[PDB]
Amino acid sequence: ADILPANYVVKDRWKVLKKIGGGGFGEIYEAMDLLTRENVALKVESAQQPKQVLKMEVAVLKKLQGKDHVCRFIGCGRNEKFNYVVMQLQGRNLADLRRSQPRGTFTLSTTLRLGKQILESIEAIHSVGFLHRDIKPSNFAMGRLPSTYRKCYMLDFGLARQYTNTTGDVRPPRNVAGFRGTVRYASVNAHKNREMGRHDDLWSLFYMLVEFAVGQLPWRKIKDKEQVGMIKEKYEHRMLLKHMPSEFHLFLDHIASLDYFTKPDYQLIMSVFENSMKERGIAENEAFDWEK
Ligand SMILES: Clc1ccccc1Oc1ccc(Nc2ncnc3[nH]ccc23)cc1
Repeated sequence: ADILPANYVVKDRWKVLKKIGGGGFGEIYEAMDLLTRENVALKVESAQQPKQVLKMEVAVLKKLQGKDHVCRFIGCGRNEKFNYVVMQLQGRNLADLRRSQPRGTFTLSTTLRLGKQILESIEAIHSVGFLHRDIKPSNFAMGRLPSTYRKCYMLDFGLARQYTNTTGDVRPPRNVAGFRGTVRYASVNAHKNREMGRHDDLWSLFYMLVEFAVGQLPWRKIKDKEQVGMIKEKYEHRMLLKHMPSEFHLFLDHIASLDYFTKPDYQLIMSVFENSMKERGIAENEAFDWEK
C-alpha cells in the first residue's frame, strides 16, 4: 500500500531505499541522491488524497531557507500519482533519544540546550508568518554530519497555518478551530478548539521541556483528547515546575498572559534557559546525554 516501492526512482535522481515514516497525510522515504551521492528525505503524498499538505510544507520550508534548525530544500514536483519534496536527511529523533534514556529523562543540560534550539526554530517559523501547531519531540531530530550532529532540526510543517495576511497583520481567528495536533503537548486553548496563536506553540515547548527534565507529564497514560483537556484546564501548572529551575515561572507566567493576537517575548523565554544554564555551570559545549 506504500505510494513508492523500494528502489523506485524519482525525476531520474532520487532512488527510494526504504519508508522511514507514514500516516494518513503522506509518507517519508530515505532515498539516495544519484547526482550528489548523499541520502535524502523524500516526502510524498497521493495526487488524489483530498487534503493536499505538501504544497504548504514546501512553501514554509522555502521561506525558512538560510535559517538554522531547518532542513536544506533539495527539490519538489507533481505528477499523475504523487507530489514529492526532497530535503536534507536528519538523524536521531528527540522522541527516540528520550525513550533510549535509562529513566526516559534528559539531564537539565541536554534539556535546556535543546530548549534554546527548538525556541529559535519556533521564533523562525513565526517570523515568516506561520504557526507549527504540532510541536512535539518526534518533530525534531539531531544532525547526522560532523557539521550538524549537535544541531537540532524542526522536521515537518504538515499542520502549519499562516496566521498573517500579506502585510504581516494577524488574520481574524475563526470562532472555532478543530485542534488537529498531538494530545499530550496541546495548549488549553487548542483543547478548547480555539484558533491557535504563537503562544500555543510555546505552550507545547513548555510541556515538552517539563517532560524531558522530569520524564513524564501528569496526563501521560490518557489518550482521550477531552479527558486530557479537562486535566490541563484544572492542573496547577506551578506543580509542573517543582523540580525545574525557578526561572521557568517567568516562562509559564509569560505564556499564560499571551492571547492569539499578542507577539510573544521570545528573548524573555531564551533568557530563562540561558540564566538556568549559567546558574548551574552548564556550558554550550557539554556532551548531549546520548554521546560520550
Ligand atoms: Cl514517526 C516517528 C515517531 C517516533 C520516532 C520516530 C519517528 O519517525 C520519523 C521518521 C521521519 C521523520 N522525519 C524526518 N526524519 C529525518 N530527516 C528528515 N528530514 C525532513 C524530515 C525528516 C520524523 C519521524
